[PDB]
Amino acid sequence: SDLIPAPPLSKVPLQQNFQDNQFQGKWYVVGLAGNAILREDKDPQKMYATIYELKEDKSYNVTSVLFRKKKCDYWIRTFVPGSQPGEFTLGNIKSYPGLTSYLVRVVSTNYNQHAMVFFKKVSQNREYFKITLYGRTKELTSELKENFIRFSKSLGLPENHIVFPVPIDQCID
Ligand SMILES: [Zr+4]
Repeated sequence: SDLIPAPPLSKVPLQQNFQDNQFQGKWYVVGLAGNAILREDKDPQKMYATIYELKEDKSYNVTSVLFRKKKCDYWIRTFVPGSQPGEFTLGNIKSYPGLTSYLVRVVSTNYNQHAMVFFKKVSQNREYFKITLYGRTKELTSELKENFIRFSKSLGLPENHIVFPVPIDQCID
């Protein structure tokens, strides 16, 4: 298919003095945007959650749970600290078939309510990016939703590649 290009990393801020210990725990995905994300009127996008647990060596074990087809689907990732704090790369990338590049950058967070994280990957030689708006709860202020929209557009995404998943209780409590 056709894809809105990944922006240069220069357009993607890094959270200053990132605190990896304070970033741990459960985060709800309250907003989602990217070049392979489309707004779906039929079966709209359900909220999922992602738990960041800091390992002794300072990598994250990252677990996500989605409710799908009457069950909880879990997937696990290891994020390995990169060049500066708040940048990560994917651990054990050999084990993901098709996957050649995977980069995470924490754009901003106040640690105890919200965060914005940028993801870039190359899979079957196609370049995907997305941005999650994370909340420690399932709702955030309009102000932060609008800032997430402003930022997503600044990276070239139109309105219909920006989604706000509907809150649910299954799995993610
Ligand atoms: Zr992924």
